Amino acid sequence: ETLNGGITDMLTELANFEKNVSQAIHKYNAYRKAASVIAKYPHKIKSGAEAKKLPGVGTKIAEKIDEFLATGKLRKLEKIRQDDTSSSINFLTRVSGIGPSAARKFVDEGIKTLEDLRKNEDKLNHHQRIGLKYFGDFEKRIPREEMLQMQDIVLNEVKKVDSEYIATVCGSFRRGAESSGDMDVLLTHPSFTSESTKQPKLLHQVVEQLQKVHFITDTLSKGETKFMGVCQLPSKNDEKEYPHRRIDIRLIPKDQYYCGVLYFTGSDIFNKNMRAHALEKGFTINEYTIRPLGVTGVAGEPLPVDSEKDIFDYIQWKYREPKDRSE
DNA sequence: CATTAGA
DNA sequence: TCTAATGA
Ligand SMILES: [Mn+2]
Ligand SMILES: [Mn+2]
Ligand code: NA
Ligand code: NA
Repeated sequence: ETLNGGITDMLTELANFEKNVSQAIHKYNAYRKAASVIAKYPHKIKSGAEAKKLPGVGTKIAEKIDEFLATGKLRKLEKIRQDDTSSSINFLTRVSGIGPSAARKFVDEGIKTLEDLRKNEDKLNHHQRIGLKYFGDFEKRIPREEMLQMQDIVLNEVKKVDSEYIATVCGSFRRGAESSGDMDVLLTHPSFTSESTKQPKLLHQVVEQLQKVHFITDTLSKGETKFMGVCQLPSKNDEKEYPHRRIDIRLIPKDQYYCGVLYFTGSDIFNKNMRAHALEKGFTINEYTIRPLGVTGVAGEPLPVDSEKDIFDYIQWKYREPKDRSE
């Protein structure tokens, strides 16, 4: 956590680089189990060899470790860090919709800068166009103060359309968060569950309304169950307009709402921990259900959930408020 | 790990 | 159809 820190750190620098600038999934995969491993190690690693003893760590990485130990640096990281090509690939990648592969390609063509990307808006798909469009607005955190107004709105229109819709703004906002990166609304309806062969309109009506009133101003992708876009708060009485924000809305078979909600509410760790616990408790938990366990090794048979509680109750735990699902 | 865009 | 990019 702090003992092997630089180690795992330089290791991640490395991995990350293989995978993005290079297309070496393998080495990239190497650097990672290793970092995964040197991370678990309970002692200060003093040299390659000591590390080396570890599974995943070979001679190549061990060699990195010595130089890194002997000098608080590494040439390859120093070389990479300098590499404009590589820098470039790193940066483009930030644009929403630009992945490594495309990052690679643009570079090839010679588009390294934001402005490059601009003179070439033609070569970008819609997603990336939008990503290019709100580049600044997307990199900003979402002050809670705003999350509240946004949530306020989404809720209202939702209710305005069907009275029967249930919405929940999940995420860190759900958990207290002073700010968030985007907004995740999970939604469901009574007339939509595991069986009852869809009703795409469910998602659609809603998107439509939010759009109607000008909440959503752009579409990243809209399927029949996962809508992904951009919203904005009505930029009041001038002088101050609101930054463009990412928003995701996803339909959920009401019969799996709570699990889902439970899940996306997080945090990553409270989750795992809870998950690890349901296990002992003779259970199973994933983003949609909770199945009681069985001795033959495994079992199925989805228990009925009516609220975050049922789940809690199942694994016989203390209801933990969102605020405290921190870990 | 599953969902959408695109080509 | 597959391959990319988001997500969480
Ligand atoms: Mn989120
Ligand atoms: Mn999101
Ligand atoms: Na080894
Ligand atoms: Na990106």
